[PDB]
Amino acid sequence: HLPNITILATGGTNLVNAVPQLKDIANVKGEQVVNIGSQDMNDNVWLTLAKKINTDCDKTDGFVITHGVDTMEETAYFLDLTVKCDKPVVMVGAMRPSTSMSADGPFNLYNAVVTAADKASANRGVLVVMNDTVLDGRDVTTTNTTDVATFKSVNYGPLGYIHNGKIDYQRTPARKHTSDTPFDVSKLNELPKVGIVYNYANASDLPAKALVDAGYDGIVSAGVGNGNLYKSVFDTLATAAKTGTAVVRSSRVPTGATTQDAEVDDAKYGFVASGTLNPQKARVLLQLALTQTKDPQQIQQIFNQY
Amino acid sequence: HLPNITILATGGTIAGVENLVNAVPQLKDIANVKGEQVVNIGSQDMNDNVWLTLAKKINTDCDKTDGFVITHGVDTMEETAYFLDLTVKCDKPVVMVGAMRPSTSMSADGPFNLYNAVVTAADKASANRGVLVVMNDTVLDGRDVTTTNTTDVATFKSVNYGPLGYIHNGKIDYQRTPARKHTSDTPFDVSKLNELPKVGIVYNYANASDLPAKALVDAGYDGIVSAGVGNGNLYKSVFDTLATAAKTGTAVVRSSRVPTGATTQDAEVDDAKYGFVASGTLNPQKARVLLQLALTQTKDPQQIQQIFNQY
Amino acid sequence: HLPNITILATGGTNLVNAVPQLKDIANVKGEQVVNIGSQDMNDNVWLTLAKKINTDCDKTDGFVITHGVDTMEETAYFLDLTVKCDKPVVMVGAMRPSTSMSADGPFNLYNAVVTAADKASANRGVLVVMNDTVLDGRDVTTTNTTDVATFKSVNYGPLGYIHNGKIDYQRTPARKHTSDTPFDVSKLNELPKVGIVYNYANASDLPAKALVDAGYDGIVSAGVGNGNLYKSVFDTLATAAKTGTAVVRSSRVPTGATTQDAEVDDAKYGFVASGTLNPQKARVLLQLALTQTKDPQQIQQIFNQY
Amino acid sequence: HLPNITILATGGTIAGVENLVNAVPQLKDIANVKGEQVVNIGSQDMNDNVWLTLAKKINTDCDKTDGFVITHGVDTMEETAYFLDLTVKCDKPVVMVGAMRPSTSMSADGPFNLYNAVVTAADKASANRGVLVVMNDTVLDGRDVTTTNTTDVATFKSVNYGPLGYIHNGKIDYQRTPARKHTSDTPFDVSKLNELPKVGIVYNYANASDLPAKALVDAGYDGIVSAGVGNGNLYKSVFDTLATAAKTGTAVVRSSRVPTGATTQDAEVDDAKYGFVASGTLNPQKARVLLQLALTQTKDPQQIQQIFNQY
Ligand SMILES: N[C@@H](CC(=O)O)C(=O)O
Ligand SMILES: N[C@@H](CC(=O)O)C(=O)O
Ligand SMILES: N[C@@H](CC(=O)O)C(=O)O
Ligand SMILES: N[C@@H](CC(=O)O)C(=O)O
Repeated sequence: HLPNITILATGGTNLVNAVPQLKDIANVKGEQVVNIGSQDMNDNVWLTLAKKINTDCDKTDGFVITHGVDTMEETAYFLDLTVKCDKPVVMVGAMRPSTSMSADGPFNLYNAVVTAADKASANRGVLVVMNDTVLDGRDVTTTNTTDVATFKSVNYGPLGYIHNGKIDYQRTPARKHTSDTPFDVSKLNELPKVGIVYNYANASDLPAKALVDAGYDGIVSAGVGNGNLYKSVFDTLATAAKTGTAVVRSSRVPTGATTQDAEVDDAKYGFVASGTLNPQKARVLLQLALTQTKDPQQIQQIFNQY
Repeated sequence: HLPNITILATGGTIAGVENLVNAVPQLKDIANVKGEQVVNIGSQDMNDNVWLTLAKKINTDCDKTDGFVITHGVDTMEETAYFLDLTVKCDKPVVMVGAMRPSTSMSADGPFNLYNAVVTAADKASANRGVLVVMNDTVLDGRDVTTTNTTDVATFKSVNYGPLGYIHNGKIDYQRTPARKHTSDTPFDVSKLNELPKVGIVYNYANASDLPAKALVDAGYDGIVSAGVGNGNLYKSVFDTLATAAKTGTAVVRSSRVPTGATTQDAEVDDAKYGFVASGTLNPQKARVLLQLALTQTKDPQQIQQIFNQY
Repeated sequence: HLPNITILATGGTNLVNAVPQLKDIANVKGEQVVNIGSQDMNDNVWLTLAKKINTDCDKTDGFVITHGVDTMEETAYFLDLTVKCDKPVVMVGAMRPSTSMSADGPFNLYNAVVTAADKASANRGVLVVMNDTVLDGRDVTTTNTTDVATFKSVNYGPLGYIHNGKIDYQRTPARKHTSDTPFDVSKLNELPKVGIVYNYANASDLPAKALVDAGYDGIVSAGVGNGNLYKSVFDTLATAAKTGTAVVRSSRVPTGATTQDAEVDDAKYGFVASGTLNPQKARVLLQLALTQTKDPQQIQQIFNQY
Repeated sequence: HLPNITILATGGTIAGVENLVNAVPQLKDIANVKGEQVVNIGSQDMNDNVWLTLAKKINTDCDKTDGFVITHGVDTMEETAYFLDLTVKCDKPVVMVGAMRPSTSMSADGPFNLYNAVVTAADKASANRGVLVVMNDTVLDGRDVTTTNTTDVATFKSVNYGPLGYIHNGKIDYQRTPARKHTSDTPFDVSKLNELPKVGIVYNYANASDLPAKALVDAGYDGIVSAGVGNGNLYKSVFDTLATAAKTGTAVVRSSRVPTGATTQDAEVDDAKYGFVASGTLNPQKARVLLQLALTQTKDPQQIQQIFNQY
C-alpha cells in the first residue's frame, strides 16, 4: 500500500525511529553514502551520487538525499543535470542542529519523504524541499546565513507548497533536466577543473592568473552588476579564453540574469554569459559542458538550454 | 533661498556633468547645483585611488556647500558608499546615485533618480545619517545597501535592516537611522593616506581550489576576505591556506556568498583559535572595505573583530 | 513581416507616435473601449473586454490592454478565466504619470507589445507585463502603493523576464485558464453579486449582515491569518451559507493559501477555502463559479482547478 | 542574578501558561519567569476589552518586574502589538510572541520562539524601542510588523522599514529603532477608559458594494478605515458614502489593501476637500488602531492627520 523510499545520507542527522511518522507515508530504507560537512562537498561525492541513483533507480519508488545547507544548491543542480532516473529525487537539510530547540530537521525530512512519495513529483527534475516548499534544483539557492526559510527559487519561484502532507504543484521547470540532457556521468571518475573568481573594486588579477597557470579547463567570473569584470581581471580572462580556458560570466548579484548584449562583447572575447545561473551553479554546468565541448559558441548554447 | 548642492561625477551621464544638469532642468526648483567631473570610469573599474580622492575632496570642500550628490555606476556603488560612510568627516549629507537603464533608453531611470538624490541632499533631516544611496524613490544607508538584481531598476535594497525613508512628491519620511558608527564617529582618517592596505577576496564552493588564496598569500596581501558557504564556512583547502596565512600575520575575515544574514561568531568555526574575524552582516566586498581601513589602525585580529562589531 | 497587435485602452495614457519604437516590432491598431480610473473598474467593463477579445480574436495576432494599476490584478484574472482566444492577451499599466520624470509607461507598453508579439507567449493565459517581467494573470498582484516594481507573482513567481526585446520563458501556469475553463461569458449582461468583508480585531458583523440582507449571491471573507473569521463575522457567514449565500474564505495576508483542514470546519458550515486566491481574486472566481453552480462542494472543486 | 520576566498569556500554549514554562525548561538559564493567564482566546477573536486589559495591566505592574512577554495568536498579533506600542507607559521591554505550528507538531516553532522572546525581554538594550514582536530569530517593531504568509514560520516581517535586530546564540545586535513616537511619548492614556471608539474597516475592489460603508454610517460609527485599491483609492460608491459620512463628522482614514508602501497625501484624492486622513504606511487594521485612539483625543480631521504623521 505505501511507497518504497530510499534515504541517501551525505552527513549527520536510524531515523524511522527519530521521526516515527515516516512509517505512515513510506517504507524507508537508509544508506550512508559519505559523511561530510557540505562545505567540503566535492566532485567525487557528486559522481558517486549520480551513479548510485542511476544504478538503483528500479529498486525504489523515490530518493531523498540528506545534505548540508552550505552547498546544497550546487549538488542539487549537478544531480539535476546528470540523473537519468525518472523517479523523484528530493534533497533536504536543516538550518538548526538536530538537538536544538525547535529543530527543523524532523518536519523537513517528513516533507521530503512526502514529496518523494508523490507521483505528481516525477518528471520535475531534482528537487529541494525545505520549509514546506518544493523547489527546483536549477533555481534554488540559500538566501540567508541562519534563517530556517533560507531556500528560495529567487528568479522563477517554487513549484509547489506542502500543507497537511499534500502538494499543490502549480509549476515545473522549462529548462531541460535529467533524462533530457546529454550529460552522462556513468563512466567519469573526474570532472573538468573549473574555478570561480570574485570581482569587486581594485580586484587583484592574481586569483584568475593562478587558475590560468594551473591549466584550468574553465573559469567562472562572479561579476559585478550585470556580469562585468574589473579591468585586471578582464585582461587576464580575455587572455585565458584565447589560450584554451572556457570563460563564463556570472554575477555576485544574487538575482537576475547575466545577459548577452550588455557591456561585454562576448563573441569578440570567446566568453559565455551564464544567464540566471549564479557562479557556483554556472560552475556545475560549465564542468559538464566541458565533458562534451570546448567551443565557446557550443558552451553558450548549453547555457541557453539547461 | 535654495541650498547649494555639489554633484561629484565619477562616470558617464545617467540623464559629462554639465550635460546631466541641463538634462534635469527641474533641479533648479530644489537646489543651486554645481558639478565637477572627478573621474570618468565605469564602476566595474572602481579602485582605491578614486575612493581616496572622493573622501579627501568631500572633507576638503565640506564648508563650500550644503550637500553632495555623487553620480556613480551601479556595479560597485555599494562599495564606494560604505568606504565613504567610514571616511567622510563632513556632516552634511553625502548621497550616491546611479541608474540601471541608459540615459537614452525609453523610461530612463536616471533623471528622476538624480532629482530624488538632490531632494535628499537638500533635506536638513538627511544630515547625521551617514553616507546614503538614493535609488527608486528610496533612501538607503551606505552600510547595508547592496544591489540585488542584475537589471531591475529597483535592485538597490538594504537587505538586512531596511531603508531609512521613502521619497514621495519631493519629501522624505525618515523612520530609521543606522546605529553602527559612521562618518565623524569612526577613527579612520584618510586625509594623509596615499594608498590602502591590500585585501583580496576568495570564493568558496564545492571542490574549491586553494590557488586563489595561495596566490594572495604569496603576493604578501595584508588581508583576505573569504566569501564563504552558508554561515561563513570554508572549503577544506581554502581553510588550510587561510589558517596558515593568519598564523603568519595575514588578517582573515570570514564573510559569506549568501546574500543576506550575518556571518556569526560561535558557529562551526573556532575564530579565536585561528585568528579569524567574523564579518557580521558585511558581505564580502563590504568586509573588504572595513578590513582595509582596520588595517590602517591595527593588525591584531581581536582588535579587528571589535572594529567589525562597532562599524 | 511584423505582427498585428491591437491595443485596447481602458483609461488615459495616439501612441505609435508617443513610442515611435513600436513601429519596429508590430503594426499597432488602437481602440478606446472605455475611459475610467481603474478604482472604478466594474462587471460591465469586464464583460465588454471578454466579448471584444473573443469576437476580434481572428482579426489580430495579439492584444495589449492598457489599464490602471489599482484593479489590474482583478481584470487580468477575470480575462484569464473568460477569454477563449488562444492568442496573447497582455495587460499593462504605469506607476508614474505620463508627463512625469522617468515615466514607466513608454517602456512598459513597448515590453507589453514585445510580449504580445512573441509566439512563445501563446497558450500561457492572460498575462500582465510590468517592469521587464511577464506575470501570469492568476498569481499577479500589486505589492506596493508607489513602486514601479510593484507587480509580482508573489506565490509562484514570474513566467519570464524581458531583456533587449526577448523573453526567456521558464514557467507556465498549471491551473486551467482561457479555453480550458467552462466559464463562457458570451451571453451574460450581468454577473452574480459578490461582496468582500474584512476581518480584524473587534470586527463588526454589520458589513457581512448588509450583504446578506441584500441577497448577495456570494461573500468573500478577507480573513485573518489562515483565513479565520472574527466570531461576529463567523456567526453571520455561518448563517448566510445555509440561506443561499456562497461563502469563500480568503485572507488579508498577502501571500500563501487559505487552506482546508486548518481551524475552520468548511464542510460543516458549507464554506469554500480560496487557496492562494486573495480576496479580490476569489471574488472573480466566485462570481464565475456562481454562473454555473450554487453548490459549496462544486464551488470548492472549481477553487481547486482554476 | 537573572532578570524577572512576566509572561502574560492570551490564549493556548505555543510549546495553560504553567504548562508552557515546564515545556521550555531552558528559560531558567536566562530569566526568573512568572506566568499569568490573562484570557484564553484564539486571536481571530481579539477585541478592545483584551487590549484595555493588557495595557492597564502592564502599566499597573511595571515596577513588579524587569520585562514582559505576551504569548498571542499570530492572526491579529500585529494589531495588539501596535495598540500596546501606543498605550503602554512602562519603559521596560514588552515582547509579543506566537507560533505558526501547533505545539504538538513536528518541528514546533513555539519553544524557541518563546525562548527568543524572553532573551529579548531580558536584554537591557531592548528598552525604549517600543513594543516588540519576536518571531523566527528576529526582533520587530510593533508599528511596522505584519504577518506576510498564511502558514510560513517566517511570516512576521517589518515590510516597509525592516527589523530592529537579529537574535543569534541568545544575543541581539540591535541596528535600528523606530523613529515614530511610541509608549510614554504618545498622549494616549487608556488608564480610565472602559471602551474604545467604534471604527470599522471596508474593502475596495472592482464593482465594490457601498452597503458595508452605509451599514457602518447607519450604526453611527465614530470612524471608518478604507482598505483602498493602489495608493488608497476608493471605488465610486464607496467614495460617495464615505464623503457624505465625513461631512457629518465620521472620521475617515484612507489606507490600502496593498501590502507595502504608504497611502500618501497628494495623489489622486483631495483629502482636505473631503475631510479624509491618509494612513501613511499603516495598513488598514493598523490604521484602525491609531484612529480609535485618535478619536479619544479629537474628532477634527486635521488634528487626526497630524496624529497619523507623528505616531
Ligand atoms: N555546515 C553544515 C550545515 C548543515 O549541517 O546544514 C553542512 O553543510 O553540512
Ligand atoms: N557597469 C556600469 C553600469 C552603470 O552605468 O551603472 C557601471 O557600473 O559604471
Ligand atoms: N488610479 C489609477 C492609477 C493608474 O493610472 O495606474 C488607475 O488605476 O487608473
Ligand atoms: N488562529 C490562531 C493561530 C495561532 O495559534 O497563532 C490564533 O490567532 O489564535
